[PDB]
Amino acid sequence: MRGLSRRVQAMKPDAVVAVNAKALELRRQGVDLVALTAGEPDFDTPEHVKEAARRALAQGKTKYAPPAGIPELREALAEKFRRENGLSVTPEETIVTVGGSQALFNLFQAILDPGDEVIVLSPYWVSYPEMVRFAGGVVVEVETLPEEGFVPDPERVRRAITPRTKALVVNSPNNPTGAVYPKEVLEALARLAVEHDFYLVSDEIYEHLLYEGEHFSPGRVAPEHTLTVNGAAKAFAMTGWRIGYACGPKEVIKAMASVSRQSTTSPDTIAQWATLEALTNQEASRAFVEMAREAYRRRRDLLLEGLTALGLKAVRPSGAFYVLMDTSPIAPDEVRAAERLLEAGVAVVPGTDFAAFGHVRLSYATSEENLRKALERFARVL
Amino acid sequence: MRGLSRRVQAMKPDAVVAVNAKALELRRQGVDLVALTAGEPDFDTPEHVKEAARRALAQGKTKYAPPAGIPELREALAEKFRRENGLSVTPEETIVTVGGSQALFNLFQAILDPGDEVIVLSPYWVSYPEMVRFAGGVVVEVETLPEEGFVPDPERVRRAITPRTKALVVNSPNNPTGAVYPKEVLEALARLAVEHDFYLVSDEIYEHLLYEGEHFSPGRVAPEHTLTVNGAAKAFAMTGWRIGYACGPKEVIKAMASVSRQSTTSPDTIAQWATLEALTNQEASRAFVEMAREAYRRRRDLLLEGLTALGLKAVRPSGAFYVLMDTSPIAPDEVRAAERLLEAGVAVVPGTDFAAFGHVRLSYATSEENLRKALERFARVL
Ligand SMILES: Cc1ncc(COP(=O)(O)O)c(CN[C@@H](Cc2c[nH]c3ccccc23)C(=O)O)c1O
Ligand SMILES: Cc1ncc(COP(=O)(O)O)c(CN[C@@H](Cc2c[nH]c3ccccc23)C(=O)O)c1O
Repeated sequence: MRGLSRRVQAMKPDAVVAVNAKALELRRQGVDLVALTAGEPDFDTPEHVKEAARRALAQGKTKYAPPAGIPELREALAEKFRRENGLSVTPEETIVTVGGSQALFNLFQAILDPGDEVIVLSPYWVSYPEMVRFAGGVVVEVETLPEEGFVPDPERVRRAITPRTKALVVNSPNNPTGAVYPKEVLEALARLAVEHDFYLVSDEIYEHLLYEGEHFSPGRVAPEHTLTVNGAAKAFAMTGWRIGYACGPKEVIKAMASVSRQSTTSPDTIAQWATLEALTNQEASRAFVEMAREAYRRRRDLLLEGLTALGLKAVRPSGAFYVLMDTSPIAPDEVRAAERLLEAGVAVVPGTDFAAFGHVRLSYATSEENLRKALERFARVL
Repeated sequence: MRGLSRRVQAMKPDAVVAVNAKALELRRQGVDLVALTAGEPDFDTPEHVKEAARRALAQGKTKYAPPAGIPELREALAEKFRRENGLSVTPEETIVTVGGSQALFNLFQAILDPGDEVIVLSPYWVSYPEMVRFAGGVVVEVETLPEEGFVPDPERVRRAITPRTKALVVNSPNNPTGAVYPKEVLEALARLAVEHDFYLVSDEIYEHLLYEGEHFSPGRVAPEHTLTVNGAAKAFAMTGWRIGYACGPKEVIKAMASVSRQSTTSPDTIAQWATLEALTNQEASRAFVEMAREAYRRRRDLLLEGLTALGLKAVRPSGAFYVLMDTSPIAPDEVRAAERLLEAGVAVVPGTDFAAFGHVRLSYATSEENLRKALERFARVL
């Protein structure tokens, strides 16, 4: 006959793509609002990366690359993972995907079989459930109270494990909470993964925007269970470039590569080479990051002081560039609250799809002047 | 527990990807062969496309693009479809995927539900079945005789339709045969699609590398059923860039866009703006194609002459850059035949996965002095 699939019909739109369009036609019509929806860093990607891309175009590095990505990058990848993380992977247990998304997607398609349960920790990033389910998974979620600073309690994460449980998904530095879990909790969870025998999917990516704490990887602890997902996007201001990467069990990272070969065929060649440089040129990249962090950090202190001065309540993030604000007095729920704020010319993303009810996700990853302006517009609404 | 899925385990490796690696350690050890495994044009991509890319880097066009691709490209896309094809789509009924592969993938994930049958005509391009099945489809295949020069006979394609039947997939100018189906057969096939009610998936792509015939699109005929898939790769020597596109029913084109948002998030920004230029700068592109065409046409004739002279049998392609050679006198089957040829230092791809048994796929998309040598090496094998 004709008609769409159950899976596609069944899937929810987007918390953030929504607020974006509904800016532009408010913003497209005179009304200038301030937009704190941001997932991307205001900074432009580094000149040596841009450079390297140019070098590739020139050399004619424009043909089909391997499904798992170019050797040079995989090789350089297995190295960042050791140097920076203590993971001890070889280039065969490394893969470069079309962004950290394609990694998370191709992962769940390789493990997840229908009815398999994936434990997920709320407040959580919008897409985990969508993609768990798209594969035929079953989201089994565990809350993380704000009083206990949004860091998982091992004991209860334990009492969510069932014989159908196939994966646990931990993300530190946290989006949308900004929390950064201590070593011995990643230690703890990594252990339940080994104990009950199921993968542990760690979405590291925000590792470098770390203001206060120490970033621990569980793949140091449970290497034959852990799947460590990272990407170029957030650290190197390379979101539009579309490059992410991962490492773990040789076998699953080839199930992944074969989905990749039939879905995208292989990431855009130019960008691979461009990434190779951000990775191999320590000294240059070491500085961009260094500049970006302290940068976001001052905005992080700006938002929070003005926010707290205003009366609004929020959890001081230690990493990433998000802040879940308590819309409690600005409205009675997080949706009418959201509109009230769009009315004060400031686009926020409702905590609804993150299971962060009665909260809205602020983003200081934009300008110093938008946090000053957005904080002024909040001020009047109150 | 732990282990891979029944979908990933179940998939077969790659016919072409195999021959490639197995060159390189034969190649990568003294032995130079002649590799007619080629899917890519030996020409490098046009300089105005390269420059447009540079122009984007410069302009800092490096942030997240929308899931369906940038507006400018969508609008420019909808035009190429009208102008060059007669399909009257609006940019909303247009989408830019991460290659023609991702389009074909995201498509079947949007229509195809488990047990749904997809008619596919053999000889056929390796990946169609692979990805019909990955989604939960059921390949139902129809043979096309070489005596009838590999063009489908609508009547028998008719008697393969069952109430399970959800899509038909035609690709002219054909994948490994090189055939280009007549106006009234695409007309015929497009008709059944409407009559019996089921989508028609047209994999046009090779439209521009046509030597003798006229490229007809069925979306002219059955616009509410057809899903027209094309891409930058083959025409503009842009394989490595990773960019493809499609058009059709506004509904399945955003079911598609919705998968895209969670699989790739969106194609590589730089390559979008690079493509926009190839699409809008007519005069420049109009010439590269013109050059490439006649180029491939001559190699197409060199190969055919020398092959015909040598005694070997083959079907005179009218489009694309493949030729399905009859390994009949080179060995008793198409796989031992394949090896006897790697012996004479010439890598071919066995017709086995294309359901082109007793045939082997040569590809004149390489040099005029590779056809010369490869033809020489065939000669010696006798
Ligand atoms: C925790 C997390 N994991 C992965 C990704 C995607 O990484 P990839 O390497 O695939 O690109 C993210 C990404 N992004 C944002 C999205 C977002 C928020 N506001 C936006 C405005 C415009 C465009 C995109 C926006 C997010 O965190 O919501 C994250 O965070
Ligand atoms: C008929 C047809 N449709 C789609 C594609 C894929 O196009 P996309 O825009 O996704 O890149 C193919 C093209 N080419 C090849 C497959 C092939 C050979 N060697 C390759 C290396 C890398 C990627 C793809 C390769 C083929 O016929 O062998 C086809 O043909």
